[PDB]
Amino acid sequence: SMLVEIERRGDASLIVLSRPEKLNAINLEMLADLADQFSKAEKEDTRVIVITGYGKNFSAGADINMLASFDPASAYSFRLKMNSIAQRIRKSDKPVIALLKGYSMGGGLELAESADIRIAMSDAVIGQPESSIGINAGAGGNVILPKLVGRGSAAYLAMSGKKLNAQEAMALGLVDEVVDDEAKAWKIIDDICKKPKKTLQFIKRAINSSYDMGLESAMDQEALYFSLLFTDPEVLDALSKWR
Amino acid sequence: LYFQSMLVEIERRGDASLIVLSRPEKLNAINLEMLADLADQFSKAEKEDTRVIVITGYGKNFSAGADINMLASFDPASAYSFRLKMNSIAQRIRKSDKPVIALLKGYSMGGGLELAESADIRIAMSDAVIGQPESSIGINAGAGGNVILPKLVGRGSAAYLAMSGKKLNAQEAMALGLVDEVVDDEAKAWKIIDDICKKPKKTLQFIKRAINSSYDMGLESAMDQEALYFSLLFTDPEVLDALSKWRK
Amino acid sequence: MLVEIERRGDASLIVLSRPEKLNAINLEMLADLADQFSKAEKEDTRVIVITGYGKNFSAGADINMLASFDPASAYSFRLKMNSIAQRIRKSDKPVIALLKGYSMGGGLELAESADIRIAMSDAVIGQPESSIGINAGAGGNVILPKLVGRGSAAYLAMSGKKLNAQEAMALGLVDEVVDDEAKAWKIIDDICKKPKKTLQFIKRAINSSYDMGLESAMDQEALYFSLLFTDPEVLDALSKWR
Amino acid sequence: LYFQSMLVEIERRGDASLIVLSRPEKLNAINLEMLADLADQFSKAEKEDTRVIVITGYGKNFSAGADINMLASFDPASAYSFRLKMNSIAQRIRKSDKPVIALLKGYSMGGGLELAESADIRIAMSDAVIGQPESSIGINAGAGGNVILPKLVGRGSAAYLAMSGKKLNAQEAMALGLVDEVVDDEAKAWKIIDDICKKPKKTLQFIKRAINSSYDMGLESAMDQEALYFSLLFTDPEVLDALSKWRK
Amino acid sequence: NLYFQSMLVEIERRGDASLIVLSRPEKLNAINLEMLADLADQFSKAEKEDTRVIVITGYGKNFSAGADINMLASFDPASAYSFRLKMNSIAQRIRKSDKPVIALLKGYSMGGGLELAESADIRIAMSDAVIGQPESSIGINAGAGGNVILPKLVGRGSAAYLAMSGKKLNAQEAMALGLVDEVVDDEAKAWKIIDDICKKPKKTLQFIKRAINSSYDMGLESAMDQEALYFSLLFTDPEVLDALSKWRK
Amino acid sequence: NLYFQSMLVEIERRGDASLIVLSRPEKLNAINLEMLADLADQFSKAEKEDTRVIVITGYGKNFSAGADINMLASFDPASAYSFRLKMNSIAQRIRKSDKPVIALLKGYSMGGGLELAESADIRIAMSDAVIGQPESSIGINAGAGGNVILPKLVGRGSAAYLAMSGKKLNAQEAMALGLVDEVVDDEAKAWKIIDDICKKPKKTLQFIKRAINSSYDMGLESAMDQEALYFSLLFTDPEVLDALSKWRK
Ligand SMILES: [Cl-]
Ligand SMILES: [Cl-]
Ligand SMILES: [Cl-]
Ligand SMILES: [Cl-]
Ligand SMILES: [Cl-]
Ligand SMILES: [Cl-]
Repeated sequence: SMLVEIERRGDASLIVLSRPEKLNAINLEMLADLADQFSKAEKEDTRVIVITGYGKNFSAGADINMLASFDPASAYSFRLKMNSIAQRIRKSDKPVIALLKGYSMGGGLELAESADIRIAMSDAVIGQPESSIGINAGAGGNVILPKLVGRGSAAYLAMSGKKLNAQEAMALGLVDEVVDDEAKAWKIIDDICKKPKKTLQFIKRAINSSYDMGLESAMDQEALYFSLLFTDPEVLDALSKWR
Repeated sequence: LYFQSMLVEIERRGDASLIVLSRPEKLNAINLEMLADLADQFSKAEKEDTRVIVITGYGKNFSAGADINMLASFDPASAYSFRLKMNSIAQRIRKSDKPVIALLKGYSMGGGLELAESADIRIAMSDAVIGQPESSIGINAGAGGNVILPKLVGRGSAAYLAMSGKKLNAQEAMALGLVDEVVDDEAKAWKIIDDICKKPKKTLQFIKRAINSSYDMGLESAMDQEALYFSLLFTDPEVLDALSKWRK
Repeated sequence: MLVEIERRGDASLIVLSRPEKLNAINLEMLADLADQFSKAEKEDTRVIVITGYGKNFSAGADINMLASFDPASAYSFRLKMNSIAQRIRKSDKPVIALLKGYSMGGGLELAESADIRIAMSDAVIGQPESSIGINAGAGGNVILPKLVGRGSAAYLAMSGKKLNAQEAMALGLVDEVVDDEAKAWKIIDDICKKPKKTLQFIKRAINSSYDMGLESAMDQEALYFSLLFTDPEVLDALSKWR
Repeated sequence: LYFQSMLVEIERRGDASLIVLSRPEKLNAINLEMLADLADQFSKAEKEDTRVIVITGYGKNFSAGADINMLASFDPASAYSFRLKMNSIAQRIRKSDKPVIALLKGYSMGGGLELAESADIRIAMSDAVIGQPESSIGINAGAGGNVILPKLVGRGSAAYLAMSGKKLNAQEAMALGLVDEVVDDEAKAWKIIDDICKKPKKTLQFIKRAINSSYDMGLESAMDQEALYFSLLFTDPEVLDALSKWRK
Repeated sequence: NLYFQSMLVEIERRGDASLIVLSRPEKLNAINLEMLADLADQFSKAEKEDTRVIVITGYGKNFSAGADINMLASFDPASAYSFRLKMNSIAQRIRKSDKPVIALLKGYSMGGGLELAESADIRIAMSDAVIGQPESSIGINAGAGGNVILPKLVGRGSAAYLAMSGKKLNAQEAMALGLVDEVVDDEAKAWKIIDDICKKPKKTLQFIKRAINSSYDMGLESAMDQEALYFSLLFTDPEVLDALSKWRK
Repeated sequence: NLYFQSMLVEIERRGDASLIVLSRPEKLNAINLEMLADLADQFSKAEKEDTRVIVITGYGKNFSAGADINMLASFDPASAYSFRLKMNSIAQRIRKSDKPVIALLKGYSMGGGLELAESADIRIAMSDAVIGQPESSIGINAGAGGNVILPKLVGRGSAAYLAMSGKKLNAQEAMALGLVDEVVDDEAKAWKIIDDICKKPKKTLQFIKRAINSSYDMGLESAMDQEALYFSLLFTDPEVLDALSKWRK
C-alpha cells in the first residue's frame, strides 16, 4: 500500500524508501508517505532517525515522468513539499542519518544533504545529474550542497552532473564515512544513540543556526545551549561519575 | 608572434567563448592595460551567442598575479582605484548569466588565481602551480583571496594559504577544494567544458544564482529561492524540450 | 601558574601547563590563559603561538569542573571561554596552534579560533565531549563547520570520533602535519617575515567574510588593500620594484 | 463538557476567521492552557476557507500579558519550555499563508502585545493601552519584545520601550510604527479588514513572505525573490481574473 | 526627419543636477517596456555627465501612476519575470550609482514608479502628492521593492499594511512614516534642497551612500569597520581637503 | 584627576547612575584625541563601579558639537584611520556594556558626539536640543555610526537624507524620526526616567540589550531562539526571582 516503510532497529527509527522497481524515485505519493512516516518516527521513543532505500539503491532522484508533467504551478507545489520535508529533517530534535547505497542521486541525495550525517556503502554512486534534463536542483542541491563541499565543488557537481564513487564523495565532504558492510554502519549509528538526547539536539540547532549569523552571535548561542544542558537529567547523569 | 599583440585575446571554440590573458613575457601578470582589456573582452564574450566563457592564459602559464612594478607605483588612492577595477571584473564573472570556467596551468598565482576563484569552475592542468604569494610583498589579496577563498576551502586553509604564501601542486589544490578537476591533457578539459555546454542555459544560470546567493541568507530563505527558480524553469523552451522524451 | 609565556625569536609562545591532568582546562587555567594572552599581545613579537607542555596539547575541559556546574556557573564558564576565543580571533597578531598528542574538546576548540593549526604527526584530534552530554566547549558547533563543512562538523561533534593528524588535515581541521618540531617553527618563522599590517588585514577580512555578503566583503578587502599603502613596512617590502 | 471552558474561542465573520482570547477575569493573561488552546484554534483557522485571520481579546481588553503567577512558578527548564511554545505560535503567525491582523484594545501588553508584533497588521481601538512592562518584574520579553520590536519601531525605541516599560496610548504607538491604524469604532476596523479580504489570496501570501524574508538577506537577493514571486502570480487564477478587465 | 523617433524619458540639465523626466502624461507616466528601456538609457547618460546629482521626476502633474496595467494584463509568467528583471536592474543602478539620486514626487506617485523612487537616496514630495502601493488590488505583490525595500524605509508593520491595504497617503503622512524626506509647496523649494546636496563633496556623498546601502548586508562591527575605512580614504580626495582647509593649522 | 581640577571628561555618581560628562565647553565639547582617550578611561571606570546605568552628557549648555575640526583638518589617511578606530572602539564598548547607557542630549548635539550617542541604548533630549549630522559639509561621511547605525534608528531614507543634507533638527523632529526616545523640558524629568530604569533587575536589562543588538545580525527565528534562551537564564538570577516573589505559590 505504501511507498515508504517505517521500521525499528534498537534505538533507531528506520525509514525506508520503497519503490525499487523505479529505483526508489520520488513521486508525489512517495513524498506524501515520507512526510507521514517521518512524523511517526519523530513521535516514537527512538533516539535517531535513519533514512535509507529498499534493495540495492537509496534513490535515483525525482521521478522523471512526474517532472515532465509539470507546469510552473505544479512544479512550485512539488518543491514546496520537498522543502517542507527537508526542513523537518533539519529541525528535528533527533539526529537524522542517511545511509547511502547504489544509486544515491538528485532529489533523493539532496534530501540526504539536509540530514545530519551521511554514511555510504562502498558501492554507492553519488551525484546530482538532473542538470542534464534541465533541472537546477531537487531539494538543496544548489543551496545546501555548498555548505558541505564548498562553493566551487557545488557548482561543478551541479553543472557537470558528475557521478562520484563513495571515496570521492567522502573526500569532498559530501559523505562522512564509507563502510563495506552494513553492520559497520549500524555500529556508528548505535554509538550516536548512546549520547544524551538533549545534547545532540543542541549540537544540531547550533550547527544549523551558524549559517544564519555572524560568529559572536553564534558563540553566544552555543554558550546558552551549553548552559541549558545543565537542566537535563540525562546530561547530569552522564556527568555523575565525576561529581 | 607579430600578430599576437593585445593583452587579452578573445576566441571561440564551439559553444564556448575563450578569453586568453596574453602577456607571456611577463608570465601574464596583470597590469592596468590588461585589466581594461579583460573587462572589454569579457563584455564581448557575454554578448556572443556562446553558452559558457572559458578563461585561460597564453602559453605555459595562466598568470603570475598582479604586476609588481604597478603595485610598487601605487599610493592609497591609485591602489583603491585598481582594486575597484579588479572587484568589478570579479563581480561580472559571478553575475554572468553564463558559467565561467577557469583553466589553470603553470603559474596560477595571486590576483590572477583570485579572479579564477570567482569563476564557477576551476580545472587545472597537472603541471599547475597554485597559490597566493602576495603577502610576501605586503599585499592582503588581489581580488577575493581573503573573502572568496574561504568559501572554497574553509576558514583555516584560507588563512594558512594567504598568510604563508604556500605553493600548491594541482592535486593538493584539488584536495583542498580550490580546484575541481585535474587533467593531464587539454582535450580532457574541453570535454568537461563541452559537457557543460549541453545543459540548458537557463538551468545553469539558475544554479549559479542560487549558489551565489546561498552565502547571503539563511537556509530556509535559500531553499525558498531554489524552489522558485525550479518553477520558473518550466517556462523555458530548452528545459521543456529536454524533458519531452518523458512527457505524457 | 598553569599557563607559561615564553619567547622564541619573533614569536610569543604560550604554553598550557598542567600535564598531570593532560592540560585540561579549569577556571584557574582560563584566568591564567587570559592574562598570558594579554602579555603576549603587548610584546613586540609578531605572532602568538599556543601549545601544551609535554606530550599533549590539551585533553579538553576539566571534567570534574564540568560535573560541578549548574546552569548559572556553566554560563559563566562559557562566557569566559567565549571571551578568550574572541580575543584570539580579534588579535592584531596571527595566532598559531601547535597540536600534539591529545588535542581535544574545549582545548581543540580554542585552537579552532586560531588562524592556523599545525599538528605533530602523533596528534589525536577530536571533540569527544558529547559522550558526557556537552555540546561544545568553545566553537565546537559554530566555528567547526567553517573549517570542515556542515556535514563533517555534525559528524565529528555527534560521534566524538578521534582523528589522526592526516585525517584531520584532509578534513580541513588542521593546515599542516609535520614529523618534527623544527619544521613547525620553520612555517612559523616564514609567517613572521610578512609585514604585520598585511597579516592583520588578511585576518580581519577572512573573519568578517562570515558576517556579510560577497560584494560587501570584496568592498572591504579593497579598502584594506588601499590602507596598506599607508604602512611603512609594506612600502619597504615593495621598494625593490619602485 | 469541553465547550464551556475553552480559553480561546474561534468565530467566523464574513471572509475572516476571528480568534478571541477569552479569560477576561484575568485580563486575558496568557497561561499554558491558553497557549495550548491558541495553537489549536490557530490551526483550525488556517484550514478554514477564510481569507484572513483576526486575533483579539474578549471584552474590553486584548491581553495584559503573560500570567504572572505562572511566571513566578518557573525554573529555567519550565521557563524555556514556555518560551518554546510562545515562539512556536509566533512563528506560525508569521509563516501563515493568510494575513494575520491583531485588533488591539484596552490593555494590550507584554507577551500578548508581543504575539501581535508577529502579526502582519495591528489595528488599535482609541482606548488601547499599549506597552511592554515586563522588565519591571525581571522579564526580558514574552515573544519578540526584544527581537521583533525593533523591526517595527527601530533600535532606539525598542530599547527604550523594553527597558522603561513605558505605557503608550494608541496615537503614540501609531507614531512609533507599533500600530498601523487607530479607529474610534469597531466597524471601522472591520472595514479595513474586509478591504484586505478583497485582494487575491496568493498576492497577500507572497507579500507576506517577501517582507518576512527581507530581514534574512541582503537587498539584491530579496529583490530577486520579489521578482520570482511576482512571476509566479501569473499562474494564479484569481490574479489573472483580477487583471482581465484590461486584457488586450 | 523621416526616421524621427520619440522618447518616453527625457534628460535635461539643471546646473549641477542631471534631470530625468518620465514623459508619458497621457497615461499618467505609467511604466511600460519602452519607458523602461528609455529610462535605463537616460540614466546611463546622466551618470556619464559631469553633474553631481541625478534627479528623477515626471512630466506634467504626475510622477507616475505605476506599471502600465494593459502590459501587466498581457503577461504570462515568463514575460512577467523578464519585466521584473528589467525593473530590478534599473533599481539596482540607482542604488549603486556614485551620484546621489533624488526623486521628486508629485500628483500620482504610486506602485512601480514609487517603488523605483524607494531605491533613490532621497525623496522629496510636492504637497499634492498621492503616494502608495495600490497594486495588490489587481493581484500584484510589488513592482520594484515594494515588499523588500519598503520595510527598510518605514518598518515591518507599515510595509505590510501599506502593501496589503493599498492605502493612499498624502505627502505629510508619507513623510511621517519615513517614506518621504521633505514636503514642499512649490518647486523652487525642492531645488533649494537639491542645491544644498550639490554643495557637499562628491566623494563624501558617494561613501555615505555605499555605507548606508551595505549596512543592510552585514553586522554592525563589520559596517563600522567599513565606515572607518571610507572615512580614511576621504583624506585622499582634493575636494574634501579643500572643504577642510579653513581649519588647517 | 581630583574634584576641584577641570578635565576634559569628568566622571560623577548620581544615585545608582554613573554620570560621564564631556567637558570642553569653550569649544562646544568638541571631541579631540585627548577627549577620546579620557572618555575611554572614564567609561572603564564607570563599568567597574557598582552603579546600575551609565549616563553620558555634556558640561554646560551643550552635549557636543562634534569632532574637533582643527583635528580633522590635520589628518592624513593613516591618522584619520587611527582616529576612527578609537571612535569605533568606544562606540563598541557602549554597545557591549552589561549596563544600559543613556545619552542626555541638550543644546548642540551633533556629528561625532551625536553618533556616539546613537550607540547608546537610550537617548533623551532636553527641549532646546539642536540635533544632526552636519559633517558632510566639511567632506566627512560620519564620525561614529552616522551612516551604519543611524539607519537602524530612523530607517534607510531618513538616514541618507540626514547625512547627505546635514539638516539640523529640533528635539520634536528628532523624536518623530526615532532618533531620540523622549523629549523633556526639565532635567529632573530626565532623571526620573533614568531612576525608573535603575529599578529593574540588572540581568534583565543586560539581556534586553544583547538581544536587541544581536537581532541585527540574524534572521528572526534565530533571534527568537536567542531571546527564549536569555529568558530562561533569567530564572537563575536572584534579583529576577526576588522581583517575582510576591506572586510565588
Ligand atoms: Cl532529481
Ligand atoms: Cl597578486
Ligand atoms: Cl571538552
Ligand atoms: Cl508579559
Ligand atoms: Cl504598479
Ligand atoms: Cl563631527
